Amino acid sequence: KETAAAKFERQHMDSSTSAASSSNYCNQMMKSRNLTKDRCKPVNTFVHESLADVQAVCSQKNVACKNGQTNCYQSYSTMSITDCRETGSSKYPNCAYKTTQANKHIIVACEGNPYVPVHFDASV
Ligand SMILES: [Au+]
Repeated sequence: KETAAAKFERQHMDSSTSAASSSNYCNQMMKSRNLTKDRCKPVNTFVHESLADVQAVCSQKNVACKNGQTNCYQSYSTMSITDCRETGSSKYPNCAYKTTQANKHIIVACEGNPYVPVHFDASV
């Protein structure tokens, strides 16, 4: 079965300098990573940093998660990311997305032992 740590990687890690694709990056990625499979996942962020730099976030700035838990962590440096946000007219199984490139500080929830990222909470 898929670990929560592996799920975070499948859903969010795209180690590159920035978004590369042949066609709209979110439409392609959201699909290739299985995020359009049982529903159009409505919002999702990919991170173009090494796994190691992202994992390191778990021992950086502790912040409250959006859901009230306290195991969220904010990166000290900005990271290169891409937000995928589903369009108005997008409708499962015909998922379509707006692609927005950014450099922001990322916030993840970390869990387990090893204590690694498992959810993407926000960017700031
Ligand atoms: Au996630």
